[PDB]
Amino acid sequence: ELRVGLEESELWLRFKELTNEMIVTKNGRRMFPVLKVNVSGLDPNAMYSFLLDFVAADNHRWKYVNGEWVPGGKPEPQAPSCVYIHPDSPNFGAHWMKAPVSFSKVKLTNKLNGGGQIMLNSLHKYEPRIHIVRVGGPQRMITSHCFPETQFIAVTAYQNEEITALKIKYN
Ligand SMILES: C1CC(Cc2nc(C3CC3)no2)CCN1
Repeated sequence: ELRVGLEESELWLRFKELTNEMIVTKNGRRMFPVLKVNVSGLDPNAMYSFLLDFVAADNHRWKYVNGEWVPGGKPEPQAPSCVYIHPDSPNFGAHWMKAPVSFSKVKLTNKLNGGGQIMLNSLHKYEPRIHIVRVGGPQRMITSHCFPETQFIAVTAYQNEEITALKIKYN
């Protein structure tokens, strides 16, 4: 059976207990922590691409009100995010299983951009999700996995100073 695991869940859970925030810029900002995934149960000889997207966890705008994140009352439908292709893609199962798959180069933006960068809505809450796409073979297949531990709110600047502190302490 194909098994997908979060590397450094310990650390992600410290960010999650505070409500995690990720900066978005016009040019795009890399994530900290970086999403790293442990994968086993691939066919070492089969071909795969690793895709990353961000699900809008709810339909609301969030605001940091008197030291606490609170959702607005005017939900809007959220269009799905674009997909980031892991730059090692396409690659053999053996490649993907030999070390954690690290999405260190994805950049989060707030502006429709040349590409590479993934556009998010500021002050929305996101749940990172990967797709493992078996390619080249006759039987195309997709396995998807969400990472609740890695939920964050997209922000143009950190609201919760405890997040600011954690980000520096562990970088
Ligand atoms: C150029 C190359 C890239 C190749 C590609 N992979 C996929 C699916 C299997 C993951 N679709 O296209 C397309 C975007 N930029």
